[PDB]
Amino acid sequence: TTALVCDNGSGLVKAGFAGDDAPRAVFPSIVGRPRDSYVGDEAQSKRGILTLKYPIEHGIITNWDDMEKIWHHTFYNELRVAPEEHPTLLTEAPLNPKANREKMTQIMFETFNVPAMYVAIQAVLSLYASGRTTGIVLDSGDGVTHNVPIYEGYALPHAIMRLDLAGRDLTDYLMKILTERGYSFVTTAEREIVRDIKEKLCYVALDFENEMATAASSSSLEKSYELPDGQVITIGNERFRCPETLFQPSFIGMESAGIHETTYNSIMKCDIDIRKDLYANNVMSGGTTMYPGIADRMQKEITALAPSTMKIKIIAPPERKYSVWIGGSILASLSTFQQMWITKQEYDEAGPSIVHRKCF
Ligand SMILES: CO[C@@H](C[C@@H]1OC(=O)C[C@@H](O)C[C@H](O)CC(=O)[C@H](C)[C@H](OC)c2coc(n2)-c2coc(n2)-c2coc(n2)/C=C/CC[C@H]1C)[C@@H](C)CCC(=O)[C@H](C)[C@@H](C/C=C/N(C)CO)OC
Ligand SMILES: Nc1ncnc2c1ncn2[C@@H]1O[C@H](COP(=O)(O)OP(=O)(O)OP(=O)(O)O)[C@@H](O)[C@H]1O
Ligand SMILES: OC[C@H]1O[C@@](CO)(O[C@H]2O[C@H](CO)[C@@H](O)[C@H](O)[C@H]2O)[C@@H](O)[C@@H]1O
Ligand SMILES: [Ca+2]
Repeated sequence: TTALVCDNGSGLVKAGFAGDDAPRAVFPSIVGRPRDSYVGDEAQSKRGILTLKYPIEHGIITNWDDMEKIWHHTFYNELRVAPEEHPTLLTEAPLNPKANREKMTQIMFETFNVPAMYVAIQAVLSLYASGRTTGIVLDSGDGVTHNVPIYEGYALPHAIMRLDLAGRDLTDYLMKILTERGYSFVTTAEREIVRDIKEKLCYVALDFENEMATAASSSSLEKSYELPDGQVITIGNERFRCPETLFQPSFIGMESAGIHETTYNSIMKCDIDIRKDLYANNVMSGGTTMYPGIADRMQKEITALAPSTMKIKIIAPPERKYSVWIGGSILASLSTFQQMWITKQEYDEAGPSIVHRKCF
């Protein structure tokens, strides 16, 4: 038998088969209803007759009726499998409410009739995909950012930090900046154009002030992008002002510490005797960690916060848009993991609360 791995994010579903090197299906975590439903790309295509909703909000499932539709679409339309034939590994956000873990479990067993299931913490899987069982993950997607310190294979929940700022906020900030300059981006469709601009042209400045001065004094940082309507937008300092928000959340009116500060704060909540190992094993995960320059910037910023002699290493895998999924693919493949699945037999005996005993 082959296990399935489903990694449900705020913006994108990543799904596939355990042992594969990448998710076979990657599509928007969007459900559209009329007035029975459409999912993902098809929903965006018919946005004019549908109300488009994201069932996961800052990494937490909030619309359960729509979430069930995403799962159904994943199994039957994208993967084209019979879920009753496959153990299924799902993922969850750090600090996911217990009730939600139970609900995921109930749905998978009673609606989809999976033979076995497990729910793993996303950041933990990313660490595994880097070949590590100890380290600190910065996981930043479309909806939420977490710092998750992990020791001997398990997250340290009391030291987890959360920032409700991630890729969609960065897209929205870029939309705002560009709209102010006279290129109106407001609709959901226009958001997808600006998302593309962000992904292609933005980067993290090593020294934000220095970069601002460079952009003020030359055209060396300008890049152009042709819109669907044929307008050519040129941006310079917007390229690095947009992701600077991760380090300076006040750019969008948030009072939160930036991601370097949250990384440091998380390390300082951990056992003093493991901090050295965390500093030497900072792993970046998620689409919002893809900006050029981000690892060098984080290296600089953590170096300024940490003790002077501390060895600091930032690991930024090329495949890190999919590190969570890949870590799942690895885990669900292992012989040592097969006794860890929750079986339907165990579920039929114990009910949804078995998830708390079997999954952490
Ligand atoms: C970090 O150790 C992992 C296991 C070893 O795998 C690795 O080290 C992964 C590296 O090889 C990745 C590399 O650095 C980069 C990579 O290899 C790349 C990312 C590469 O890109 C092309 C890639 C993409 O997909 C894959 N590789 C892929 C998919 O399947 C596999 N690889 C695969 C399936 O089986 C294996 N590999 C087995 C590998 C042997 C080593 C494992 C014992 C890890 C999953 C082990 C986890 C544990 O032991 C847990 C503590 C224990 C209990 C569970 C605890 N929790 C769930 C806690 O929350 O698990 C049973
Ligand atoms: N090259 C890139 N540069 C900047 N951002 C990128 C890049 N590639 C993808 N992104 C952003 O990454 C986000 C998607 O990342 P990912 O799939 O990790 O998030 P998710 O799992 O859907 O959300 P979350 O983990 O927040 O629930 C989107 O905001 C997307 O625009
Ligand atoms: O600087 C970080 C990172 O951004 C990239 C573009 O992705 O380069 C930008 O920044 C450089 C430093 O100012 C500029 O020289 C370059 O022209 C600009 O695009 C990456 O090359 C770099 O790693
Ligand atoms: Ca995610």
